[PDB]
Amino acid sequence: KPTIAAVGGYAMNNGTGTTLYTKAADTRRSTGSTTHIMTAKVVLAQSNLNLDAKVTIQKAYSDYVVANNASQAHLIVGDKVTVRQLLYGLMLPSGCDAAYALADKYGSGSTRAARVKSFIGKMNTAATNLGLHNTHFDSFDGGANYSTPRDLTKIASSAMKNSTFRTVVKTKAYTAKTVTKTGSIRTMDTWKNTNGLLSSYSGAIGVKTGSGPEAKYCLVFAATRGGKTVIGTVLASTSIPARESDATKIMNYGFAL
Ligand SMILES: [Cl-]
Ligand code: NA
Repeated sequence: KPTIAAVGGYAMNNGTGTTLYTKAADTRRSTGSTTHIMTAKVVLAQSNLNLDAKVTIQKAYSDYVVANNASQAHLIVGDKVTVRQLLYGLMLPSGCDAAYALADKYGSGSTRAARVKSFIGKMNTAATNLGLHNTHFDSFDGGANYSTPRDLTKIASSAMKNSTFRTVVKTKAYTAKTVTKTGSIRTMDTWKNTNGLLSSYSGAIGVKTGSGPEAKYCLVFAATRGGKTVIGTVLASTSIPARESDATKIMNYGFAL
């Protein structure tokens, strides 16, 4: 059994559900940007989902990232961006502006505030339907926003059942071509997936990085080797390189078990 820096860790065989590794696997901690996983999951499960539906980037999404020093996809105010493009913006560069846009689009309500609240409600309902008990969301991008290595792994496993989600999280780079106010096509700066495992770990296929002042360095990981898929989560590691290493050790351990 490997030693990891993270104070929370968990891994299982995605196909069988069998646990492969645990470390305070059911201890509630802050999730940071790993919350984006649930946001993507909820969006992809919407009955009225249209990946090609366009959303206009509101001034509010931009002001929000600045006011909260949040990670962003650099969405330009006035631009028309599709739900698909927003999903890449959410999962690769950890775009909280993309998260805001998606919550605004799929939440139910007459105001942005009402729709954001409704969307967060859907996130909690989603956790409930998964039979989770140690997860609560109070945001769409990450004290009332917490989870555990086990719960987050279950959430990710559920999301991975969607082919679109799988396609997005295994993508290393994506360049969105958005529609300008004048109707022209803008080639945005390329988005790179913040998950270094995609390039450092052979067989890596997901899932999502996360960080925060309270959550520290987190990472939900997945990889396939020899027809076996290991999926897991590390919470509160000490650095970006440390979280990547923690995940690498856990997956290597899980594959060798
Ligand atoms: Cl991060
Ligand atoms: Na992140």
